[PDB]
Amino acid sequence: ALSLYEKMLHKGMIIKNSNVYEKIKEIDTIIFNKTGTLTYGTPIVTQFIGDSLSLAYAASVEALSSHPIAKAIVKYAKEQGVKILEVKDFKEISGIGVRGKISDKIIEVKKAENNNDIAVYINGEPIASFNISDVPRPNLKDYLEKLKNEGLKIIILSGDKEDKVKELSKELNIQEYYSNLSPEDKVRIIEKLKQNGNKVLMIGDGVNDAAALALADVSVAMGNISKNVADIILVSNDIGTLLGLIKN
Ligand SMILES: C[C@H](OP(=O)(O)OP(=O)(O)OP(=O)(O)OC[C@H]1O[C@@H](n2cnc3c(N)ncnc32)[C@H](O)[C@@H]1O)c1ccccc1[N+](=O)[O-]
Repeated sequence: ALSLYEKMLHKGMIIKNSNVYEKIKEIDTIIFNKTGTLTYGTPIVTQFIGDSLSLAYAASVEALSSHPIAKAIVKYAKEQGVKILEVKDFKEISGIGVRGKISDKIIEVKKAENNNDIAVYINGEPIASFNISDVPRPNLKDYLEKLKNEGLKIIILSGDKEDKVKELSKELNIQEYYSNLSPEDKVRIIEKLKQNGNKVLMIGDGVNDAAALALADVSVAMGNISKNVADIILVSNDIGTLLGLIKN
């Protein structure tokens, strides 16, 4: 025989406190933080509008960053045959975009307004754009089974726009989702849910959900260290494990 700790570990789960076992039997609500749980959390370019010079200019600035956006753009550009050019006065204004200088021209890359995600400026003039997406995880949910495993209420939280969340949502038979949320919004939703009856299990990663996870009745964090908050760490990185955990 092994400890119950040893048995959970063998299954793909690290139990950060032995008190979680009794706590889960009471759970009535499952909340997914979209990015990194229902998706791989890996951005990919789905469309570029502009010509090959603009593409080279934007790529050559993004190369000096480590942002996941930067890496995707640079990856796409080399696949199109772009050669990376020498940049100066680089600057990555955290939380907005990036910038640099080439052949006397000033190049900025940042968030775009209407129907695109990212925009490229040359000396103040907008001349090209990108659309960027995540990838949904292979399997899917016998989410019915989740809605069978008990009478479980299921909810999706996302920072993305209404039609990207709604698409994924309808894709998977989940009618309750909230789009466009700030980190502080998610905290407000969890507080209201607890304040009127519900016992909440929440799955997230390590980003704009640290505070939300700390507030839930039972927290689950992805393996992708000192995972601080969570009751349970899914080293498996496979959502099927806990899916199995739910039923007990
Ligand atoms: C990262 C991503 O999206 P996210 O999570 O929303 O972005 P975030 O990590 O919160 O970045 P912040 O909130 O610090 O930057 C604010 C805004 O300035 C722009 N921006 C920021 N940095 C840059 C840059 N180096 N170059 C161009 N634009 C930028 C950019 O438009 C950004 O929205 C992502 C990550 C994982 C999976 C899937 C995806 N995905 O989107 O598919």
